[PDB]
Amino acid sequence: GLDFPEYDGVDRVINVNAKNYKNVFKKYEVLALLYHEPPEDDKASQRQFEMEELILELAAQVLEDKGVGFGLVDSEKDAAVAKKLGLTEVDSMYVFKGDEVIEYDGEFSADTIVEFLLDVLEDPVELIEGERELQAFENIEDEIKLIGYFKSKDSEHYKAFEDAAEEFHPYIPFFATFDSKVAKKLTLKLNEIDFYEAFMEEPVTIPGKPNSEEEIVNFVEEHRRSTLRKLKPESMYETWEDDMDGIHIVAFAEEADPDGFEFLETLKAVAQDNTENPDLSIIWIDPDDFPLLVPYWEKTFDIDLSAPQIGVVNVTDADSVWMEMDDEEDLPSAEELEDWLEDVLEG
Amino acid sequence: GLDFPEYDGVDRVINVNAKNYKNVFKKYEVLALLYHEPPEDDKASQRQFEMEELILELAAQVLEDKGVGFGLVDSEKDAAVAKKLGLTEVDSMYVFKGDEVIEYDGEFSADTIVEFLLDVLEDPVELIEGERELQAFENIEDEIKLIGYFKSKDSEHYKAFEDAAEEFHPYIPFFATFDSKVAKKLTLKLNEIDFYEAFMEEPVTIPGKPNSEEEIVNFVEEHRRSTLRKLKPESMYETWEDDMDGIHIVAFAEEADPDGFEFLETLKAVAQDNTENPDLSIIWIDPDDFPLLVPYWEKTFDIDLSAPQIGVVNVTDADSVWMEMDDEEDLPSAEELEDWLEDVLEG
Ligand SMILES: [Ca+2]
Ligand SMILES: [Ca+2]
Ligand SMILES: [Ca+2]
Ligand SMILES: [Ca+2]
Repeated sequence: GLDFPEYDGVDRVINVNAKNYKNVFKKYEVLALLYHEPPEDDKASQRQFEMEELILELAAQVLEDKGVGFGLVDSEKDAAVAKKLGLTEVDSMYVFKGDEVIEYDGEFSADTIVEFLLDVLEDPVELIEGERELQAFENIEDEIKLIGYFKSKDSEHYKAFEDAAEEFHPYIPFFATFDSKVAKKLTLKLNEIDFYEAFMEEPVTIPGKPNSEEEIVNFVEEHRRSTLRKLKPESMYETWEDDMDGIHIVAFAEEADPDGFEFLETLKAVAQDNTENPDLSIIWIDPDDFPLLVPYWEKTFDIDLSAPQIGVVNVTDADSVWMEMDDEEDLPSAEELEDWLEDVLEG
Repeated sequence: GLDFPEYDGVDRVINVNAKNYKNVFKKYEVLALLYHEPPEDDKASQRQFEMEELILELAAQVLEDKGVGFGLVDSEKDAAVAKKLGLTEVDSMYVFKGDEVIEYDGEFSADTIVEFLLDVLEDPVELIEGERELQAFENIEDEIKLIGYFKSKDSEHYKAFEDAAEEFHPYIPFFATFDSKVAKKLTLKLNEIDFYEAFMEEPVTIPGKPNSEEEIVNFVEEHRRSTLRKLKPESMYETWEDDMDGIHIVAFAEEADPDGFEFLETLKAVAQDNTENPDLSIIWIDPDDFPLLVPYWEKTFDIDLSAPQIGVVNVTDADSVWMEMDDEEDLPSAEELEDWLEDVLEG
């Protein structure tokens, strides 16, 4: 209360080993384990890990009362514990809530770790009982949204829905309603599951009742990638891996600046036209959400980010081309984007 | 380019002393100096500073090509250099661009340090030559905006305006136009300076030409505090110090959630009514902008932050009272806020 919140220097991150990993597991609600190889002998690698340890130490302090634990499993000194716990990807964070395990693959900053783990602490299903709560659903525009209308929470169909909610927690939100009155506002019947793709006004309905736990999974697996995706720090690396033939379409637009405000809606219209093109993965990167990568992007691509930008980035060749633009000239329309997209299939 | 941006472990922060501080100064465009007392003998204080050093080390890596340097002046081993450089506030960061010196007093995270220093690297005066650029000015709603219409940049009146711009760089933005056509869109004559208070639609004009360098300062000094202020990480501590008789009015509203979207406009109307009340400092805190302080606020005040909240916080007594609210019930209007403000002057 009165104590101002600062990093107190108290070590909290647990050196997991074969003796305590059980006690540690049965101790915290959610346990975050960083599976790391031993840092090299040199002073620089020691400092890279020195920061990783601290970034976790700051998160361990923030989520102490919230029942979130942090541990470091050494790929060699704790090789046994990692084998049993199913720890494969070295230099990566695994998150354990109940039985489902999460291979965290976002940015490793104390900000993003905590927000992600806070979103892990809540329930997978987020119920709606009011219009003020139903208005929030209608505002979701930046990621994959899912809605399921059930008669009751105790019903068996909704019991397989929460089980199908844990497999994607918390990267894509799963909502559920038990009101028939809102079921008509969403064109959703009883046990009818609607699917909202990211940045898509008109949704896509899923097969009628019944829907098994295995059923709900396989549809998202086919539609996890939206035509347009916002780059989020909690998953910026899994998103960047998911490209089309080593080719990403990337849009630099600040959601706040008016130049970018129309640039996002000009962009979202392009994906509305070519959503029948599964080979089209375009990624919107809010520069206000990645302030540490701004000077590196401006230098790698020779651009100014104060002005919105768009181009094609080759992941395989590590090459990029960027639409030259004039700030005084009018912001190019969606026709000028696909006309410039004609120079994408030329090579 | 191809190298993925990670903290490389290379130490960059300079141990400033009496031998190199001149060479260091004449080396970087902007030099950030952390004036710190020597950490205590114990292992916890050593780790608190261990993180402070790293948070700077990450910023030194990001702004290396951008000509930004970082240094640690020890209040005892570099006591001479601190005396000459005018370093008074211990455990605080000083920023040196040219001759004006900045006592940085925001949050000490690598995110905020870099954005602040990037805003330091640009010019104090941000010129407008287009409508796309003039539309950005009209979108500024969260802080103090200033506009000055001059005939030419080479003019003497605009030369004292850039000199009056450095004294407030970069906490409040100073714009300047040389177009007479936009001067009519802002009700601003030749050498007429208009002042936009934060969250205030109708601005307030400043005395006509001439305006000295000393003149521009003293008006902002009287009007630096807006009736309503957004809590920004780059200055969250200077803002929290600036209270009214140990009393802050604080609003917890997420700018994205629809519940908070109307809660901010309900709030901004209240300040529009009582802007003639200089004793009224209310602070809006975007919970999406301070993710590390969320579990501490929810515990200190016994609230849920998913729902917007407002109350009165006593800085002197370290006490607070919060408007009890129902999520199903309608979001209280601006009349219910001042009616609940009646219970502020009762004690
Ligand atoms: Ca171990
Ligand atoms: Ca699609
Ligand atoms: Ca020294
Ligand atoms: Ca005022």
